[PDB]
Amino acid sequence: QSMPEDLDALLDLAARHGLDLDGGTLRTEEIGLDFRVAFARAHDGGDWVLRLPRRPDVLERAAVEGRLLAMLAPHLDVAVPDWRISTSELIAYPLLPGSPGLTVAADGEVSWHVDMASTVYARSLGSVVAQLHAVDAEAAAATGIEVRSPAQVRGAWRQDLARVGAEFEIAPALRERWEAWLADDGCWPGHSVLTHGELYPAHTLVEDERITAVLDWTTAAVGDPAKDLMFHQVSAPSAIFEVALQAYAEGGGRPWPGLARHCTEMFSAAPLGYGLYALATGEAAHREAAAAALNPPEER
Ligand SMILES: CC[C@H]1OC(=O)[C@H](C)[C@@H](O[C@H]2C[C@@](C)(OC)[C@@H](O)[C@H](C)O2)[C@H](C)[C@@H](O[C@@H]2O[C@H](C)C[C@H](N(C)C)[C@H]2O)[C@](C)(O)C[C@@H](C)CN(C)[C@H](C)[C@@H](O)[C@]1(C)O
Ligand SMILES: CC[C@H]1OC(=O)[C@H](C)[C@@H](O[C@H]2C[C@@](C)(OC)[C@@H](O)[C@H](C)O2)[C@H](C)[C@@H](O[C@@H]2O[C@H](C)C[C@H](N(C)C)[C@H]2O)[C@](C)(O)C[C@@H](C)CN(C)[C@H](C)[C@@H](O)[C@]1(C)O
Ligand SMILES: [Cl-]
Ligand SMILES: [Cl-]
Ligand SMILES: [Cl-]
Ligand SMILES: [Cl-]
Repeated sequence: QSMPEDLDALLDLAARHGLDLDGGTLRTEEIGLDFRVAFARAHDGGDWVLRLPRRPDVLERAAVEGRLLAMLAPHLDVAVPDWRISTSELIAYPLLPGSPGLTVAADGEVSWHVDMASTVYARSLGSVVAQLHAVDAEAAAATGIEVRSPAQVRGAWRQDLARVGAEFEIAPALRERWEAWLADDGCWPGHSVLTHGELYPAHTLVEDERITAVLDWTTAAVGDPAKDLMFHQVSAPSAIFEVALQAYAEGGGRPWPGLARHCTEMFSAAPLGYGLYALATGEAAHREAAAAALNPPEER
């Protein structure tokens, strides 16, 4: 990244919260829509991450995330951020060790740092997800995250299809696929767990193809266990997903026979998530992108 021109203001901000940084090491990532992010070494040599809230309206999501991280860290063997400073103007935590399993460059180039056909990653993922899914769901709920029963998990997808269908044209081929998914009792979970919600390699750190930390916990919710296995299911060979499922069950996870089927159908319903986002933002650019995903053009 880059050396910021407001170095002195950033050092003052950390200093007034008790964090003394070596300004020679300070770099910033400016691309986030909700936070400005800085990395620096402290005077005692430790590496730090700084998150600067851009607007007061991001503080609610940060407060929930902070409560989740505090209660979750004792229950996972892998690392999560340890917020030693959490205020309106600064969130700061030690840099977690390891390298991201997937990085995206400034021009949009995606680079993978672990292969989805790896048995090592498959077993590491299944182990971490079983530990996460074992976390006490009532203590999870007290943090403020959303909570959905198995009944509410299925009903939310049914409602979501209806709401998106009322505001967007949906190609019949996609609508019929998703209706058949929602009608297949074999796909759907019979129990709810604490989930991450976006567990793909960009939100992990890896060492020797094993997960050593999991990041970006804003999507966490009690609900469908498959959400945390679906990205592996759609990207890994089927025998490698089965290695992940075996490690998941070995850790106390309780998969069901149609779980892999469910994962692929669910991933295909991503255009409904785009539609929901557009309706939430109201921004014309998001509505246009969701509309193109919900009603793709014909082949030529
Ligand atoms: C290459 C030269 C630079 O040195 C560095 O950059 C290294 C990271 C490291 O310096 C190198 C190089 C060397 C040869 O010392 C110069 C070596 O003996 C020390 C141990 O690490 C220094 C000692 C860091 O401090 C050490 O950061 C480590 C990550 C952890 C370590 N400790 C806590 C375990 C800690 O002491 C420190 C945090 O910068 C100390 C800080 C108080 C003073 N710095 C601002 C000075 C001025 C540095 O700019 C430097 C000396 O000019
Ligand atoms: C698993 C790998 C893929 O990762 C995914 O599919 C995510 C789960 C997906 O997200 C999925 C799942 C879901 C539920 O988003 C959470 C759905 O709404 C969207 C449409 O697709 C991402 C996060 C979407 O980015 C999200 O777009 C949403 C509309 C809003 C959301 N944020 C702003 C709130 C934003 O992060 C996005 C539109 O794909 C980002 C886009 C710019 C870049 N993609 C094209 C990359 C290359 C992806 O294909 C991927 C990295 O290869
Ligand atoms: Cl951000
Ligand atoms: Cl939230
Ligand atoms: Cl191993
Ligand atoms: Cl869910």
